[PDB]
Amino acid sequence: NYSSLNRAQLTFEYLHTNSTTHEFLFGALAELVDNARDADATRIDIYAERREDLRGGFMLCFLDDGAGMDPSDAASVIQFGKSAKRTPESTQIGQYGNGLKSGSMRIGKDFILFTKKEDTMTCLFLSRTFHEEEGIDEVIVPLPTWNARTREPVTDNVEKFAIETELIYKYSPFRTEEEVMTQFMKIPGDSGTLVIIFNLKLMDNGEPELDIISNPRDIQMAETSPEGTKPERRSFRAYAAVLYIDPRMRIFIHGHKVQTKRLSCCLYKPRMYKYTSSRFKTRAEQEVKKAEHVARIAEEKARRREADVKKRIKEAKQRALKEPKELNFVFGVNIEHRDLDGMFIYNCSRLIKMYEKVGPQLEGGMACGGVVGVVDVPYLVLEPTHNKQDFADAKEYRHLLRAMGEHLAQYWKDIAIAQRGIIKFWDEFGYLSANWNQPPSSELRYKRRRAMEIPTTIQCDLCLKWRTLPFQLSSYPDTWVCSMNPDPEQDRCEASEQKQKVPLGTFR
Amino acid sequence: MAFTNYSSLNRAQLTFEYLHTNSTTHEFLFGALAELVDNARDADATRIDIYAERREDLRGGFMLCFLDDGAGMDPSDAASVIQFGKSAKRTPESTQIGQYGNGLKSGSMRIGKDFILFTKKEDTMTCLFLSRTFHEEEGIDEVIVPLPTWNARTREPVTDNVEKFAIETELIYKYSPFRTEEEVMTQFMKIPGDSGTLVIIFNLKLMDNGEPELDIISNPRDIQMAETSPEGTKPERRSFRAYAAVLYIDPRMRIFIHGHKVQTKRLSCCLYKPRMYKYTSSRFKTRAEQEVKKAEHVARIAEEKARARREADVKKRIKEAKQRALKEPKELNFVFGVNIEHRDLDGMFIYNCSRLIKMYEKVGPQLEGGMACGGVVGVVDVPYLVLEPTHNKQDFADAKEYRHLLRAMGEHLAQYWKDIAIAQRGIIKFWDEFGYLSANWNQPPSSELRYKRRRAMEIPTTIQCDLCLKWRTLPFYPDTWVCSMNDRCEASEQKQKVPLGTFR
Ligand SMILES: Nc1ncnc2c1ncn2[C@@H]1O[C@H](COP(=O)(O)OP(=O)(O)NP(=O)(O)O)[C@@H](O)[C@H]1O
Ligand SMILES: Nc1ncnc2c1ncn2[C@@H]1O[C@H](COP(=O)(O)OP(=O)(O)NP(=O)(O)O)[C@@H](O)[C@H]1O
Ligand SMILES: [Mg+2]
Ligand SMILES: [Mg+2]
Ligand SMILES: [Zn+2]
Ligand SMILES: [Zn+2]
Repeated sequence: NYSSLNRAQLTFEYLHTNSTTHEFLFGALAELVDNARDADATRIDIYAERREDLRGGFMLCFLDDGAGMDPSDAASVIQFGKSAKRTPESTQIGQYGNGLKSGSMRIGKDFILFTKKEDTMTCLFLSRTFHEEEGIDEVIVPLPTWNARTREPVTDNVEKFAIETELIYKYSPFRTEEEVMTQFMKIPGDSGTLVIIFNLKLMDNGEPELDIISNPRDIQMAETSPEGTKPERRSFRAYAAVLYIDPRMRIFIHGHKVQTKRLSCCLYKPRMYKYTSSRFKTRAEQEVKKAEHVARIAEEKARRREADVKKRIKEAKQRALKEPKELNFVFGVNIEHRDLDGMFIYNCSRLIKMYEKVGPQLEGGMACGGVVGVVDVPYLVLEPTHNKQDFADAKEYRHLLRAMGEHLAQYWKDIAIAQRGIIKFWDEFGYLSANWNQPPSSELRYKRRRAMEIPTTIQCDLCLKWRTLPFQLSSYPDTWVCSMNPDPEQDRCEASEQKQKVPLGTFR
Repeated sequence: MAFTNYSSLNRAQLTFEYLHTNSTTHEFLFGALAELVDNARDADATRIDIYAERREDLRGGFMLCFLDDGAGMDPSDAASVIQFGKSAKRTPESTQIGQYGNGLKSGSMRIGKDFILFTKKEDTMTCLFLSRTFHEEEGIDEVIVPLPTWNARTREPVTDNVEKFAIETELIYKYSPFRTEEEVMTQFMKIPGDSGTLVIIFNLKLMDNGEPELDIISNPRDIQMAETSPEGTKPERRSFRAYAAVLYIDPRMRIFIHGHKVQTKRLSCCLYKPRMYKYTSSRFKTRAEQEVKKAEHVARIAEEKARARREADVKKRIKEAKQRALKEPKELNFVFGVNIEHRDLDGMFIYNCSRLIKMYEKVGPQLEGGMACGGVVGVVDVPYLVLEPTHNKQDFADAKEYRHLLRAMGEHLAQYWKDIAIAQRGIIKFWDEFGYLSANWNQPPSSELRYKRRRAMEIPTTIQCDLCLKWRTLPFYPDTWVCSMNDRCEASEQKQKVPLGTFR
């Protein structure tokens, strides 16, 4: 019985240390968005309340209507590392167990979660302010659990509950049970979570680190974005537009839906190369081996159903001797924006590396001058880093970049636009100037010419199904729905999903 | 703290799975090893031998060790090694490179599955076996860590709870690479003096094929990356020898990799005509004033609560030193100098508190395609006020001000390039006379005799001692060298005066 031996413990100072992993504040917000997606939410409203007695001047909130949490799972939010998302496929982007505790502490000094599922209402006040102003070097976290209907306390230790509520009212932005209950009433259904991040991080001058008073329908970097600055890295709107490859959720920033785009959909002539990534053909067999000797580890762990779960994964990995034997590289020229190009790397639909030049693009010149690329890497070929902006395997990451470079060269010599004349190709679609970053011309005819090539896609708002309209609106674009769809067949909401056919090219 | 008995409220806890999550921060294995090297430097050690054993029954085939003769640790301080976040290295002038409290626990788990510390200070012998293997083979989830504390003279147990001691020794003998007590004591004898650490990292990570991630059977005097040498790869990012050569800006310690001293170099002086530019970063005095506004203020906050007192006096001591930090920090020092021996190895070599954090960072005209500033190198020692390091200590966690500094360095690099007047009189002719006579910019220098001498005349040659660790400037053998070879060990320290160029 290892009951007396020393145990590794956390401390107050570790929270800032954990926060330092995020050198990209949009990256920090992406963790809280990922948690919402993993909760199966269909709305992640990011409205920013305005409380001027808190550092920064405003509060950043995060509503949702996923599954929420219950007492045990909520308590397991302060159980650093513990993540039950380790399971077959099941996108569930979180695997490590510190994305909330690393994103909420890079944004503001404190953070107060509100959640409610089934018949429970749970608050998870974690505030560094408490620790600073009362000397606690551990990480103490109140956790009251009111009941959904009667809104009466539900816990065993009444003095614990009283103390918990006392801190929650004397430190949090809300100073009484009435206000806290009002916050709970902002989750209308019987499932959701309202993560709030009060006192914020101040830039040196004094203004907050997130700007909401320049473009009110947007969250932009408080630093004056100096030229350059590929549009995702200066606006949370643009970043969240391509923060997923398979968007089945709606992101209303400041009560305004983000025009989600699926990159690969909106491109000039796409060509989907099914590379086995040669290595990954081996690490399809070693993935079969990995899932074999990790299902064997699962058998060793089980020696029940978890091994059976991983055995069917192993059989599914022996099906990945077919299915994840090849990653899918989707090359397509981007006529509307030419300099916004480079590999758009996705690990399980969680865009990790962006605008990365691989192959001839590294060498200066029009060679692959505009080609975009996308690949969805599962959680077997590569894994992410702690910040989930880099991959923690340099060798095989560079292997994939080299592979993508060769296939990008093949795509370039397949489209043959250089043979027909790269200058003519880029001139006929509008770019008629010197600088390579010069934005397009408008001149009606050119807008139309660009428009014919790219097809139109628009997500619904009752079934969250994409469609293939010849026109466009929405549902900061204006509303539209499936019933209003001008189309003979794709008219109803019960109609089957449609996917674009992807023409294919072959390597070698 | 209790006050109203905060004893029932839930507390954030760690778990077994978090160790891998923490390990993931390091995407650079040399970066992982740098944490264990930094701990030794903070311990005032004058030797950080990285000899690798040959235990072949462990995964990987060998064990990676780290001996040193710094200050070691004691029972309490060693126990505070598993107190994630706790770090008493945040002190005025901060000669310690650690502030977070996470280098060992994040580097030892990127290298190998487990890690066993041995240490001995004053009259103590403390082992800190922390092995993921134990957790895996017994289902333990909260990270349990044995910690025996033998006495360093009698070699007898010194602890209260004998059952705890027996259990601790049992796991230490049943899981660690060495069984019994005699072997453990032999490991303790490897630390000869009365201060040191012998951090050991057994079972390793096994790159996919089966060979370990670290290569030690290609160049036995080097720990190379177990992977090919692609044509474009800066030497620091392939060889720990080259990485450790320029890991510090103020090397006052000897790094014997595989029982072989690393010829430590200071990039600040091994260059063609150097120029130190005294930029105030415009911001920096404003920033420096700003933290001096805060640092003094936040010093009152900790002092105000202690004003119950050791902290308050130290915060006051910090505050006067931070009042003096209204005088000392006003200008960083940008040291530009061309690198004739290797020109493709160029770019800003950023240092934060004498640790290297960013490597070969092209800024300014170098970002523009062309020979403009084609070879110029740069260095700056950023204090712990202007910028801070990231989780992995390879990026700075302030993008706005990091890019501000890079822009500033770009302008000053342009100024230096126009000041050396090398492009003014035939940059082709400059690189011609100093050896480069081929097509590619990356093509290595000429090797004919006269050109080697020509390169040699410009750059002076420095050499560290081996008794006082005092650098010398032998005017105008290589593995062992002392002061009386030039002119003596008691002689005053010598520093190269740096020519100064002014901005604007
Ligand atoms: N909006 C939410 N709805 C439901 N459960 C949630 C929500 N946010 C967080 N959780 C739970 O809290 C846990 C902790 O979240 P987080 O700190 O993001 O770690 P993770 O998501 O488990 N893994 P990672 O994202 O890799 O750190 C999650 O795994 C969920 O179990
Ligand atoms: N070789 C050593 N000699 C003496 N003390 C050591 C040594 N290695 C580690 N320690 C102690 O263990 C603590 C934890 O080390 P580490 O996990 O590296 O965090 P840190 O060194 O405190 N700060 P950081 O360098 O930012 O990680 C140190 O701060 C020292 O107190
Ligand atoms: Mg998560
Ligand atoms: Mg450290
Ligand atoms: Zn619909
Ligand atoms: Zn000497």
